[PDB]
Amino acid sequence: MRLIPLTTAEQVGKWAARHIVNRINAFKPTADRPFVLGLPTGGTPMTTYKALVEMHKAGQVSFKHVVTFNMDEYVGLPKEHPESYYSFMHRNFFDHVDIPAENINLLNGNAPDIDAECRQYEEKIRSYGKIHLFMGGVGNDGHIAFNEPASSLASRTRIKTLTHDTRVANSRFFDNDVNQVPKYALTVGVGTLLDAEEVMILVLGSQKALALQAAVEGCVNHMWTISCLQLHPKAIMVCDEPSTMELKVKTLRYFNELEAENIKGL
Amino acid sequence: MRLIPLTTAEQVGKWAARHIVNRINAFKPTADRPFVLGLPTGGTPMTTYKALVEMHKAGQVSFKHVVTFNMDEYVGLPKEHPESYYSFMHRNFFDHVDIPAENINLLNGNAPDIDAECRQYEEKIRSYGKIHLFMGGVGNDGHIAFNEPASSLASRTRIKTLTHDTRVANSRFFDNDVNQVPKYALTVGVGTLLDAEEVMILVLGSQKALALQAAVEGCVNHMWTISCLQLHPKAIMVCDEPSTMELKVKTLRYFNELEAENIKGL
Amino acid sequence: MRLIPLTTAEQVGKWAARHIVNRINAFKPTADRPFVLGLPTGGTPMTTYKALVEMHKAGQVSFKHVVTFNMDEYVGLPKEHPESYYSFMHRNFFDHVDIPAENINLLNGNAPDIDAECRQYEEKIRSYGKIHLFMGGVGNDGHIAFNEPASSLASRTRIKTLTHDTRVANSRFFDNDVNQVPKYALTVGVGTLLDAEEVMILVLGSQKALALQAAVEGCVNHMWTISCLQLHPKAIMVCDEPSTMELKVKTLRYFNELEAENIKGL
Amino acid sequence: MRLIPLTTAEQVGKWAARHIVNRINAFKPTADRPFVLGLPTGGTPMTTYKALVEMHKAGQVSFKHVVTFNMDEYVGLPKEHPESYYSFMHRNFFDHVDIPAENINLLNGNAPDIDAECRQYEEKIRSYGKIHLFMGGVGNDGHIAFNEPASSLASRTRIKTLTHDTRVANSRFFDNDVNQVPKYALTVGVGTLLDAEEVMILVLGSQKALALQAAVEGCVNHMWTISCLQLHPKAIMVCDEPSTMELKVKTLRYFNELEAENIKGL
Amino acid sequence: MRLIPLTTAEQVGKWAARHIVNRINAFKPTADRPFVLGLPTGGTPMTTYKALVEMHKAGQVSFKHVVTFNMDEYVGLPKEHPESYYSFMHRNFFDHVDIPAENINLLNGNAPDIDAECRQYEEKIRSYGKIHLFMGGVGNDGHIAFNEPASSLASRTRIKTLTHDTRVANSRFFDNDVNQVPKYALTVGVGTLLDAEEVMILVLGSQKALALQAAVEGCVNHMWTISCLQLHPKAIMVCDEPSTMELKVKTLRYFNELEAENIKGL
Amino acid sequence: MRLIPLTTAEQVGKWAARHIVNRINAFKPTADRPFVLGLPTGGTPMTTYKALVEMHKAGQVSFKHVVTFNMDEYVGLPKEHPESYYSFMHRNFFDHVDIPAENINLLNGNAPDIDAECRQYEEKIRSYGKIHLFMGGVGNDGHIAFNEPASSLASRTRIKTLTHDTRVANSRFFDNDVNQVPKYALTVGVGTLLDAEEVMILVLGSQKALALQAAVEGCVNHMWTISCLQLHPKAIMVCDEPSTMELKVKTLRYFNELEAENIKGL
Repeated sequence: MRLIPLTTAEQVGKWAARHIVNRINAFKPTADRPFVLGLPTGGTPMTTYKALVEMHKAGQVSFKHVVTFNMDEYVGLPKEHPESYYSFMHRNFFDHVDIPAENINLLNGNAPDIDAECRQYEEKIRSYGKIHLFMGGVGNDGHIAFNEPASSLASRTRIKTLTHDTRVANSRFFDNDVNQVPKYALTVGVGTLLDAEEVMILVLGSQKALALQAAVEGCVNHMWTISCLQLHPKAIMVCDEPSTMELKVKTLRYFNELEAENIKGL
Repeated sequence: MRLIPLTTAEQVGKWAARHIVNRINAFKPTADRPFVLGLPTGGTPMTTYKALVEMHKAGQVSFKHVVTFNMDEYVGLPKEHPESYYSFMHRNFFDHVDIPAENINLLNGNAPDIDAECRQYEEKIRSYGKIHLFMGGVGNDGHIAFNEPASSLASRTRIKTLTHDTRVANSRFFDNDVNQVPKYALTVGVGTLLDAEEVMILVLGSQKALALQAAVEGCVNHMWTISCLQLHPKAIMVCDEPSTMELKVKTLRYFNELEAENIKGL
Repeated sequence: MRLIPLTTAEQVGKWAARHIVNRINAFKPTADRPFVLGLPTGGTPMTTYKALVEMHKAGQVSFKHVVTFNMDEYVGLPKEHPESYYSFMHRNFFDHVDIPAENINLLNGNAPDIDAECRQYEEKIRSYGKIHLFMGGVGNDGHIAFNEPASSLASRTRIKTLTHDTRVANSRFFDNDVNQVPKYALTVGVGTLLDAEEVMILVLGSQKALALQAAVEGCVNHMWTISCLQLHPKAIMVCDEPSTMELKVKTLRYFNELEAENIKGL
Repeated sequence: MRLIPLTTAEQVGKWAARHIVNRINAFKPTADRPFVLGLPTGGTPMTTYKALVEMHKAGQVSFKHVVTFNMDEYVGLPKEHPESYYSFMHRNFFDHVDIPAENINLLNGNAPDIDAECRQYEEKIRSYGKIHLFMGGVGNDGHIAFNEPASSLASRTRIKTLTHDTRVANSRFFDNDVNQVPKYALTVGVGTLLDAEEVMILVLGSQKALALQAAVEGCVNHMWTISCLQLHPKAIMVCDEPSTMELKVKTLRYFNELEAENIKGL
Repeated sequence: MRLIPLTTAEQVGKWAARHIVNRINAFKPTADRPFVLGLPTGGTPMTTYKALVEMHKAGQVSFKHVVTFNMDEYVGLPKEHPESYYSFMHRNFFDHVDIPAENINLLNGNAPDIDAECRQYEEKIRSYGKIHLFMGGVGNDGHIAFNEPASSLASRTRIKTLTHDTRVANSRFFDNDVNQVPKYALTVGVGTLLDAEEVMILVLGSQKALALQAAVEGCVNHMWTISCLQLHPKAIMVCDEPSTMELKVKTLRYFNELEAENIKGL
Repeated sequence: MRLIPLTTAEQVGKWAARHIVNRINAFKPTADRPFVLGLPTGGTPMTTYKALVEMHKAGQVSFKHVVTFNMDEYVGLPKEHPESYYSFMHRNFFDHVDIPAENINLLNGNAPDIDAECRQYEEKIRSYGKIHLFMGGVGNDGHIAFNEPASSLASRTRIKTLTHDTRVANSRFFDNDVNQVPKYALTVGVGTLLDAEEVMILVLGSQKALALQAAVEGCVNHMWTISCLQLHPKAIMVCDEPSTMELKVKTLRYFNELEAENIKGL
């Protein structure tokens, strides 16, 4: 597991964007063999999307042959509603890059049959074989996407009933009212994420210091889902300074030395 | 991993029996595609066997197309001896249901060649492909069946030398004398159990509070075998109130909320 | 996971040598189906190599059909240099046994193309299918071979930049000067080692007491690589008395009882 | 150390008020031998002050011979300013009871010489000999009054520079602006509090669950000041349900049994 | 804190008896300046009483000028009843030594006024000034005498309501029935014990392994009363082999080395 | 407890020297009321002695009315032998300051009667009343001076048998041979040190990182003597950067903020 200790969210976004670009460029994707990317929404990936767009505009990457799959979406929310994950993705990324509409995959929060929607999403992924790089964030309690703590490591895409924690946490985008925020969400499972070839988690802010600690220093246990990434063949955590508060000084010094050659240009 | 927090052994048995029945009924087993069930003996499963028999008698399930495999048996003990696992199973379950003798699998504690007995037991399982649901109990130190702590997660059916702890623990059924209780037992391995599609552990009594804690809150480690179930795709722990003594109040409150919709009828 | 608690390095070497011999002899290797052995260098395996040579000389084993693969080698060091791992292996083992030169595999610290060297080493292993028994030692921080802590469980053979800890640790063989000891080493990965059918780790000395504790009593976590052996189907730790300092009295008493029948002749 | 596990803040206040009243009434204070009470401000003691006032109005206690000492006060804030601790105490307690102005002791946030103010406050206490019962609350990190974590157990009344945590935490009373809230506060020390004959801490809310755990289950350590109360001859913690989230089920069950006879009338 | 690691209960009793004798003999007690000894009842001190009696009979000590105070006694039980602590002490110790009846102090389980009984017991102790050596045992949960866990370190002699754990634990002496064993007991407090000049705790049996660990290796905390002895100026723990099961090998090796010169004659 | 986080040994020495000087100067010692200072030997205090001498030479302090007491001395070693603590103190401090010979107190490693020597040393201290400031270092296992781990918090000056760890640790000053270094040493006790009004521990080097952690973050326990300083009214730890390796990033950030105003001039 690699830990990239950086100072700011801005640097995290730049390091992550650069990692995605090098991965694509080394892959040399084509129409027949596209590079599949897993993506999240929310504030965490914001600086990464900004950095990706600039690199694209600088002529460094092309998403012409990149297929994307998003982690989740709100159930029963018009795609057009500004706060849907559909709107977030277009406004923040797709509107500025050369990706074909056929290459974009998003869970239909308004599918007539929800279970068929989730089932097909998984089949869609298997169609391409596997996700090459899945980027995501982490909850304060170490959970992934909308999967609850103690969730099975083999869980798959499904509908989940949101927690009041999340509702209020998300209420601000909805004026600031809690009953406006949806009650259900569609989310990829921990199994879906682990099947990815490479997993890169963005950790920003001191509220995620405990989750970072459980992932890097703690032991493998299902209550802090993030820690199971220790068993993943290729996982990377990229973090800012405030999120390192709970790590031992020596842990932080170790990773800084180990990755010293990999953290400049940011 | 799911934890079903209940109050009494009676409720545990009812919840478990109902889970087994729904699993069978949804499976729709036939002579060509039977539902394979793994089962334990002892006091722990007593209320579950009672509840299963009543549901069968109420016309809710039929074991006509269910194949069973038991976890263990005493070595060198006449099947006919009341305290053999053979007698326990018939007296407590088989004598009251419609299962064919051909569908019952029990380790022959009196096999001429013990190693061939264990080897064939494993082959027998693979014949059907896999066990769909393996129900079991847990030792006070977190061990499974007769497998010792620190046992390999890939261990298979084999003969084991019983521990004085177990001998005296089991001496009561044998008048109350320790040299009456057998010295060897045949037991499925931790690998056999983990290969099951779904694993459901019954946890009853405060003497199992430490094992419950290691399984739910603790980290993955081979000394408390039960904790390795955290890596299982589909594991369920069903417990009574006394067994929750070592859990944090919030842990118990979390699972109660999460499974609140799944614990009534008991 | 088995733990063989012994008193001296001499006994450890004898127990280990005997285990390797019984494994080979039971395997009955031939030219078409050789027994593949993974091996380490350094002081740790010294008593094992001595014991192996004596058994061979006593006519108990033949390495005619044994293929060996070593864990590592110094980069840019003449095979002929006494301190190379090549010289260590010949001087300490190969010079005294009947193994064909074609059956010996060692990483070429002087390969023209280092990455091709590592890649081919892995292909070479897969050629034979798998390593039947990989013997190794453990670092004070629980690391394996030259793999760093937090290394992926799927890491493969590659070049690694040595740590000053190791340089000075190894400086004595090089007069006692640190700039004489190489800067790079080729090493098998944690994945290479875990793919072995059986893994046997030799733990000698009190400086390894913390690593022994993390492996036996601790929980599974990527910082102490050695602990991941808890998930291995067939792992064995063989240790001397000084290395048990951090274990609980009951842990040591447990394994002594469990392996009591397996520790005499030493 | 006693722990009184209750459900609501309302019950906590009633239990605490009743404890203070019984203590006074059993003491039988006079003008020459008054009962000295230590008191806090803030939301935590609100239900206790309400309950005390009702008991007084019901004719159950008289504060005619009770001397009070408050834990802290804002520096450079007009006594008259509604948010001063002076105003809080009068508005919430003194305005409704029969206590003489001569019996009220509050730190003068506007003393000409601050160090003389603190010194005299301590002398004032020693004048009466000792505080018979000091009631207080606890910070989320286990700190007492305005004393920082790792503060000496012998610290005395002094001026402290408030922490931004506290400023914003307290900003709401000041419109909701942070630069309105004072920068300095006068506070009794941990030594002052420990010298009291009996110490009763009110713990309300889940944000104090970690502090409650450190005090009841944790070990004695200066980082969680509250835990040092384990060495106090007579300490009592009174808590509501949300604050028990981090305790073990058995801990909560133990204290409920032990104090079962002492928690009804609330 | 000293830990005397021995093998058998017999050796523990001999070491303890010898320690008490040397303490008395070095003290040179007289009628005006007697040596005050605190003592316990139960199986734990049995081998010590046996050894003391033999030394006395061998002419090595005289209890002519030794005043004793016992830790507890059953409430409402005839002194004459064989199972009273009064009968235990006479039958097991006093009947065989030269101690004056005036020098024996035992709590009167049948005092007309229980609170006066406890109060006077404390005054009696203070009369002599202090207890020079208080010997006692330890509960499985680390508690002292009949004091509950979390009891104040300043608690004094008082009446306590026995716990069903203790009742059944003690039921055997009363035929084997639980409702025969008293409901109340008089016990010295943790404060009474800590005021002693020297405290010596006898730890026998594996059921006390956790208490031994909490006292020697654990941190100071009020839940395991025994651990507070770490703050005592002169405390000694004397133990047999089974009680060391939870200590680290190095801890046991340390104390064995440190006290090696002090453990022979046993 | 204060923790002063600095970078170098040089800064530690400067901060410490300045603290001692301000303490003396504020005290205004006279012949009738001298300032009593406790002092250690070894490499740890070297930079502090250097800084003290410079301040004295700069005319900032005078030791004319300062009485000193050293922590220890080697038994049976000529005062004149360069490696005695007597020679260390004169060569490194006394030879450069204005302290009267009558004001220097050192344990006589060659006293005719060792026990009388220790007894008188304690009486000598009590003569002056108390030590105002005792400076010392800390062992890798948290021990103080030559007091062993688990030593009583009330231990007093006495003779101690040195540990091979210490012998070899100290062998370098004696050519590099271990049998040259003395077998016994006289040392002040943990009680002697705790009676001081203020205690300041110098922590230098990564080998003391575990001891620093036990003292700052750990809980109070007698195995790491240094941790008992948490109960001291006025203790200060001054450390360099390498010694902070085991602390949490937030702990180090906390103390840096808290003492930010107190660490410049160094």
